[PDB]
Amino acid sequence: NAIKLNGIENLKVREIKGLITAKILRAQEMNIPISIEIPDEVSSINLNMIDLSRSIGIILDNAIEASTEIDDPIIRVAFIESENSVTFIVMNKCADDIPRIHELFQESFSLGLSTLKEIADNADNVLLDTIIENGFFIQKVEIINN
Amino acid sequence: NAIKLNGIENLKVREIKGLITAKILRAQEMNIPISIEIPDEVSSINLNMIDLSRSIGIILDNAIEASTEIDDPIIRVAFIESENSVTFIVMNKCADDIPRIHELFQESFSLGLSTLKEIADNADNVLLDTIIENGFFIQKVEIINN
Repeated sequence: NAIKLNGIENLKVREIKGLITAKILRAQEMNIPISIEIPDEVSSINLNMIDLSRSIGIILDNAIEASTEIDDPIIRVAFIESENSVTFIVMNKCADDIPRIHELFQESFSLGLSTLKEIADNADNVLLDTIIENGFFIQKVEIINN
Repeated sequence: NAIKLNGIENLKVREIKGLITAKILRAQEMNIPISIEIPDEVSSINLNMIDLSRSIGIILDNAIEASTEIDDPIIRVAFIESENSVTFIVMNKCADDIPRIHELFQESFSLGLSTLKEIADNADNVLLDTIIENGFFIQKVEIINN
């Protein structure tokens, strides 16, 4: 195993805990090191449980799937509290394997990234970003409080 | 879609709700009808969140995977409250496709059924059963209160 715990107790949205636990253990089943970083307390997220669960599941599954052909994989998972939002961020090491990320897009839009996009498009408080940066694939959902 | 809701509001263990929701929607993504039956209120289960989440995830994934080659699939999911226990039951239609169930066992023991067995073996209040009956594969975890 390799699981780094960095504020797990700060996640106080109970309904997604089992989901996150299950995905983290799946990552481990497949020998992918995983980091969970929650710097501040997160006691509510302004997105309904259905879309929040689905988005978290898809994003973590994307990161796991994208990490299986990688030599020295790692997944970082974060929930970041801002003044007016909560951001869920997952990064996986893709190194130079851009084709793997392209494959993700190909499959989803030829129900992973497409479901995710549909949730974000239908919710005015939800911003979705996808970024390749410094050898990591980054999936980011910011969920605005107002 | 096809999701039959039969006591969803009776599940009051919040920590596994997102997990169950995510798996149900995955089943739907793959065009598998799903029934959720919770006849009585379930406000606690005497198994820690880690093993409970993992077991639910594995069992639902098993049922989904075992349903993909089936002509007219269906998954039934139940939480049953007894005097001294809670039973989590998942049934999927396997019809005559016993080889598919055999494949499940082959793969797990050559981390699905094996992880599940390990959880049950290590917990004296946890009983695991696996049954092929009337064209359904039935996975059953009874979790004793005492």
